[PDB]
Amino acid sequence: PYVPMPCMINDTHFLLRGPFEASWAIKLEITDVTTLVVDTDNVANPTNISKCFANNQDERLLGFTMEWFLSGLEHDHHFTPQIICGNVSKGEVNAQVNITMEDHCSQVFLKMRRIFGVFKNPCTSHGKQNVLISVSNWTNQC
Ligand SMILES: *[C@@H]1O[C@H](CO)[C@@H](O[C@@H]2O[C@H](CO)[C@@H](O)[C@H](O)[C@H]2NC(C)=O)[C@H](O)[C@H]1NC(C)=O
Ligand SMILES: *[C@@H]1O[C@H](CO)[C@@H](O[C@@H]2O[C@H](CO)[C@@H](O)[C@H](O)[C@H]2NC(C)=O)[C@H](O)[C@H]1NC(C)=O
Ligand SMILES: [Sm+3]
Ligand SMILES: [Sm+3]
Ligand SMILES: [Sm+3]
Repeated sequence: PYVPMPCMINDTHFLLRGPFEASWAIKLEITDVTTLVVDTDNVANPTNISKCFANNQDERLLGFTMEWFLSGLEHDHHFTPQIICGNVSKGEVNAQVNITMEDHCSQVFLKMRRIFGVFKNPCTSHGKQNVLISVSNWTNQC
């Protein structure tokens, strides 16, 4: 009752409400579109992941909600999908994670299945596919 609240809009779209009935939620979209590109300072990793969400001081529990979400997968050095931080100042998502690799994808699905419940396995999809991560308002969608 005081922990992050998972919400599954549909197979592609997921929300994770912040603790204590937070007005915000970490949004996750599974998509085959890439909106971000590698730069010197924009690339992060699951241990670096907390760094991508530096925009807002108002909602400080965002970084915790992420370490909670990674489920200790930053400690699995075989879990190494490409993560690219986004420049929110220029209207782009906080991070895109390339989950095209099959073992990363099955390892991401297994974590999201226990969290969000059963939904369609995106690893059956072919070719490029990403998880896009950004912040949104919570509107009691679930
Ligand atoms: C899951 O729900 C989202 C919205 O909650 C749908 O997003 C729409 O996606 C279509 C493209 O397929 C766009 O044309 C719409 O503008 C989007 N609407 C919104 C509100 O984002 C998404 O389509 C749904 N998933 C599926 C498979 O239909
Ligand atoms: C977290 O990411 C930063 C950049 O986003 C990494 O910084 C550089 O990473 C490259 C290769 O990843 C190294 O060759 C540089 O020496 C790093 N520079 C600095 C100042 O760190 C950073 O290493 C990552 N954190 C890690 C790997 O613990
Ligand atoms: Sm803010
Ligand atoms: Sm907060
Ligand atoms: Sm090893």
